[PDB]
Amino acid sequence: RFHSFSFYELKNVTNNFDERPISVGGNKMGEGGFGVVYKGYVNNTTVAVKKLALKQQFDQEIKVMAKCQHENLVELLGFSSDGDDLCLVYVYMPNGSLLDRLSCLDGTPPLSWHMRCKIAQGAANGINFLHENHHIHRDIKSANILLDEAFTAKISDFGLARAVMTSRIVGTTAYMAPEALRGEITPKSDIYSFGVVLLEIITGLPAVDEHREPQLLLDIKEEIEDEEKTIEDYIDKKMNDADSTSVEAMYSVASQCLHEKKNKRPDIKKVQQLLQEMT
Ligand SMILES: CN1C(=O)C[C@H]2CN([C@H]3CC[C@H](Nc4ncnc5[nH]cc(C6CCOCC6)c45)CC3)CC[C@H]21
Repeated sequence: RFHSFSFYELKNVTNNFDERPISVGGNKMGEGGFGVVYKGYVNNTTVAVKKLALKQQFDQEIKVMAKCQHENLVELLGFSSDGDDLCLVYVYMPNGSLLDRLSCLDGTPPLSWHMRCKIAQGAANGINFLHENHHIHRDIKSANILLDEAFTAKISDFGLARAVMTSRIVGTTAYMAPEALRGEITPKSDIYSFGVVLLEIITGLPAVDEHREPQLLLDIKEEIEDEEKTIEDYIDKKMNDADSTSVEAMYSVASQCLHEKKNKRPDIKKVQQLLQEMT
């Protein structure tokens, strides 16, 4: 079960939803398309409060969280629905997202290859649990992979999760599978998106960068296949412990995940198997 918070409780613990960033002495941690994330303090314990700015995504997040409890899934502590505002309270992840850590945001040291392998395994275990419980994430990306006090990967944002076609195409363009951009809902789309995440882990480069050539990361797969370059040329230079064999092993998994034809992609159980064999 989850704790039922009144809107006034979350108003006070976030210092009246202090929209200034943490760095300037505020409570704002960041923002997405569905809401602003604030740092909160409840009984000497730190929390993450997402104020939604939509009701179906609130209900879906609570529904999926109540059904799915796992080491590699972020934990929901509570919620608020009494006001005209909808809030979701989560366990605070001291090491933020995988995207922020790969970009060494706010002076954090680069993640070692060893830590990156454990994160990839953890994230695959998280997706596996969701698929075993007949749930499709629909928005797998490095920004949706959180890191706890031990750098354990925790898949987040189950607002777009589904228990097939759609008229409302949702997700992050740079990570989305071709059929997902076409309106299809399949667990194979989650596999493709995980393949993009694996490329981000190897390269330390975001999936999309408008001031970069090529703009999209999944295009490096084409340069490697056409023998124009190798994965060795793209290995994150911010690592000192990356070995050619295990990097090529993770790239092989990423390449299999990134097959344009959804039926040629491996299932999450096979992805999990190949990532364990890698280490
Ligand atoms: C502008 N920026 C900054 O000032 C710094 C930097 C951080 N930003 C993100 C903001 C949201 C955050 N999320 C969480 N951080 C800690 N503990 C958590 N527990 C549960 C969550 C989520 C919240 C959303 O719903 C799903 C569960 C969470 C991840 C980092 C990225 C951009 C950068």
